[PDB]
Amino acid sequence: TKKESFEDVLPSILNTITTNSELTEVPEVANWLKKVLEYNLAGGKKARGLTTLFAYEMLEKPENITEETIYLAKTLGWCVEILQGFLVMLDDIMDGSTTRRGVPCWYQLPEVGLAAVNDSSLMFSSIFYVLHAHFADKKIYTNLVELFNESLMHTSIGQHLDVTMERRQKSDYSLFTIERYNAIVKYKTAYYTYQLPVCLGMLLANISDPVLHQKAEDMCLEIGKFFQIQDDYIDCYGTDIQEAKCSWLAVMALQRCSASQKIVFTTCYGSKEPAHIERIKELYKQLQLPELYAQEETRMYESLIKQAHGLPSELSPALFVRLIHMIYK
Amino acid sequence: TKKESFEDVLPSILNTITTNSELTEVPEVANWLKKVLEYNLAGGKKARGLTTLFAYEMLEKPENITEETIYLAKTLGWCVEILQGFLVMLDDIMDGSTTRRGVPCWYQLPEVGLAAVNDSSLMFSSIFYVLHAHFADKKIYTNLVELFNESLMHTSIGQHLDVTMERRQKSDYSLFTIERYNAIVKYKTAYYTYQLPVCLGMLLANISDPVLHQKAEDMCLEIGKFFQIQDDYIDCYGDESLGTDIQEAKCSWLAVMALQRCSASQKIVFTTCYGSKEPAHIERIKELYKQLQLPELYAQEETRMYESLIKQAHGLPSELSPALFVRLIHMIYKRN
Repeated sequence: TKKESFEDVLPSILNTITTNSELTEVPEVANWLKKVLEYNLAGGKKARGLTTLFAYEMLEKPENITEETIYLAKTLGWCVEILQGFLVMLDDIMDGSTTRRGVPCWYQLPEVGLAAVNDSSLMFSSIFYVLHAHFADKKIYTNLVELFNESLMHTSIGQHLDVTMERRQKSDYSLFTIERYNAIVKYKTAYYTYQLPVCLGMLLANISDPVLHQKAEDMCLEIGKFFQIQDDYIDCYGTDIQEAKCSWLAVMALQRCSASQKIVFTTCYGSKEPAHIERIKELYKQLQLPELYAQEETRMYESLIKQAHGLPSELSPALFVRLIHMIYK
Repeated sequence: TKKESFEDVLPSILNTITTNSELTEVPEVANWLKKVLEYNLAGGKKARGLTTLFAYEMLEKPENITEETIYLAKTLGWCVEILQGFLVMLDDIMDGSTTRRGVPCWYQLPEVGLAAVNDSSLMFSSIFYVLHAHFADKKIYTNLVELFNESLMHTSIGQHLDVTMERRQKSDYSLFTIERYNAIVKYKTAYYTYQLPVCLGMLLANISDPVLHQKAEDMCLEIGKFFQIQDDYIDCYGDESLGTDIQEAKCSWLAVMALQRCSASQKIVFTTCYGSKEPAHIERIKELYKQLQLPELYAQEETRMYESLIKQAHGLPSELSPALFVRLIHMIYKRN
């Protein structure tokens, strides 16, 4: 039901974007941009956007939830989805990707090409037109604008930490530390899937107390951690191993390795040979990482719920409970 | 000694990028940012910075020019060079370029590669860390941000017109039109070379009347339009000791003007040799420009345009400093 409710305000958004702007004197660009947005949003799960809606729907008082304020939540939600299109659009560029949701990447198309980097710039800036339309005069405006600039930085830091990981020398695993794994989930994943939508929700519902934003933050990051650890683990039991990714399993494995075992790791990780993969999966078993996951998942879940249940009523422990439950199973 | 005055404050700016923000927790990424800044800002004229500074110094009532505001201004200058270095680093990538300001382009480096797109985004985002540092508590702030965001739009429209004009049908120059040359320069150059640095000075010196804002906007584009026609001329008839327009198949003022003046036969001669590596071909074109009398035209139009501007400058109200604008038009009239 809600995913159709969300896709319904899109068309309007792309008209808001092709208007209150200098684009009236350059209608050609306006139509080239529209095409970038519709393509680079099209398809996919719409989750980060929905989560932005869902958050508001739960933190605002229902007497205060109106016809209009649902439209704004769908908007902010949409701003976040543009932010994603922006990121995935340059994950491809940097990661040599060739397709995405069936169709080829936006940069693979012949008429587009490496132009794309400029198309990236255009999408992002669009966020700030929409913000100006529906929020120029409101009191939260600055915060919204700040919060979106802030976002581009977090995800850039995270992008950097990821490319810097994939540079390396194949056989050097000195950055495969839980310290650095946590920073990768913090900066690239967590923020714009959980913090950003939540935080964006709070502000529509005029929740501003600093120490409430801090408690919401802490919660989202604990959460994304919990998300990632699952995702990583499910990948093993996917291709995480043969691509030499910094999974929770790579990191833990290296903590527990004897020096001999550490060599089996460096040698066989990052390889397509079934014999090699099998070796890593075996060494994982030896190291009792499955044993360790099942304990950690439980503790993390339990302490995450208990964190929600203790939260001020302003933050809808309800909200944060569901978020956690959604990732459970 | 204004350029030395400007370059002096770079270190303090870069420190402020690291410090107050999140980059405390990830030091690896703070240092990598310094490296992307120091390399992508290096060398150059430092021109837009200097204008931003100059425009402030000229606009403000001198009683209020403190040691602090001189800094504040330079800062906004540098946010502009940051915007520049960004744009160029992408304008290389998209236009398969290899070197710029004497050195290898950032993306052509060994370790970097196509990561440069990310490095770009980090670069741009630094502006907002600087803005928060020195202006968080000030009326204007909101406006500096908004403005710096528009800046990316305005520019990347500019970039789009240039990379979309020079990307399809190599023998087809039907888009080499004055109407479209001018759109290109308005958004990509005029904006961030004059329109911006001034609009930044105007803010720093609490000038607010939207009519006043307008007249400066117009002024700046007429200066930008002019600025760029010069560069386009010099890149063909430059003294080498003091350019690749013809080879890169640029929409230069000269090419646009050539194509108004061509016969059908002279048009067929243009499509043959424009955008050619050979010096055999680069000579046909410059000799054509000689037949179509573009040198004499330029020499006339340069004089007219100057005189037109100089007047428009004096016709500004004093609150916009005719002085300022008169000077910028001078700094450029006669170049090499």
